[PDB]
Amino acid sequence: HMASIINITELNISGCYLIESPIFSDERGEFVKTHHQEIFKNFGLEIPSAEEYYSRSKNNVIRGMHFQQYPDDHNKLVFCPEGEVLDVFLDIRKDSNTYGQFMSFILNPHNRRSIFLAKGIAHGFLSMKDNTLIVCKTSTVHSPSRDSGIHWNSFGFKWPVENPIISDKDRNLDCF
Amino acid sequence: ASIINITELNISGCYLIESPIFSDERGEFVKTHHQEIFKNFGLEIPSAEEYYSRSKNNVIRGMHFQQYPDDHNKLVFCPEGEVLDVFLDIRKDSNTYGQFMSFILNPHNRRSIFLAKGIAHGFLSMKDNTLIVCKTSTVHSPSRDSGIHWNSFGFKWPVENPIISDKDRNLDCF
Ligand SMILES: Nc1ccnc(=O)[nH]1
Repeated sequence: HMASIINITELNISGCYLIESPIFSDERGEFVKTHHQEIFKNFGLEIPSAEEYYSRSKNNVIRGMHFQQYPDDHNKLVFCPEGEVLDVFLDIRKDSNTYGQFMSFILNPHNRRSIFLAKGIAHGFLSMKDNTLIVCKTSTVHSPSRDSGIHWNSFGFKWPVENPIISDKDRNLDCF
Repeated sequence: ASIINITELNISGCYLIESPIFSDERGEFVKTHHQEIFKNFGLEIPSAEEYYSRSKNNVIRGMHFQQYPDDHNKLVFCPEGEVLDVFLDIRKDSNTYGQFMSFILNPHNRRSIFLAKGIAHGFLSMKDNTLIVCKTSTVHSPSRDSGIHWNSFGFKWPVENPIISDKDRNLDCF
């Protein structure tokens, strides 16, 4: 595998992917390639392009676990170009072979990882540093009527933190 | 104030995008794109390629564009650090051919720049660890990848001894 291009690994949870971005470095700093449509298309993927936002999280924030319900369900693509997260996702697709399973990955500017998540995946993260940036794209726009979630502490994960900072909204999500 | 504002700029087909910010005890989130709001102005998010650069203080990168038929729209924001983003209209049938504009982008102003095909784009980094996230509507095409020399179009860069690649140092003058 050539370290000059974007490399994509489909994960045990089908429809989710680790994306490993290359880097070019010189006296000016760095350039990192995060998406290329031809590369993505081999995996049957298109970049989510309905909405984008970025979050800036204090240390020990947990945000999640979030997803949008059919028929406004969407693919989601995240990377962390500053700070660090432990990114966590749970397969909540009832008819999935990995239903109720989860995976997690540390994302940061050092490893240059992105995660692509299919529809029906619940997504969250733990900010492990102040000023942690997560840039996030979704394949359908935010749907207040279908926006949903599962409680961060309700699906078997062992979060390496004490007294995480968590929204009231996130605190009142239903248990998986 | 609470939603994405898009304003057309003097150089036509180019737009200033001003993102809203929402805050709580956890931090902030900033909406950079929504397809419907973009569509309200005739735009679509460039989505063939994305990359981000991280630049030391006093770096200049540019001026870059891709040539027809692989010319592309370009969208940039700065979520960390600061840049003076600069662009040149190089479209010969344009009423603003040869004119340029410049805009400070940073995470406080939350400004993004959308650029039309046929615009040469570059920036000057004003802070270490400056992040630019860039999207293009066609993928990189090395055969059509081209440029105009940063010091060749009238601009007074507010920097002494900028740090510039060999490539960029030897682009054709405008
Ligand atoms: N994919 C790329 C985009 C822009 N510049 C590059 O060198 N490569």
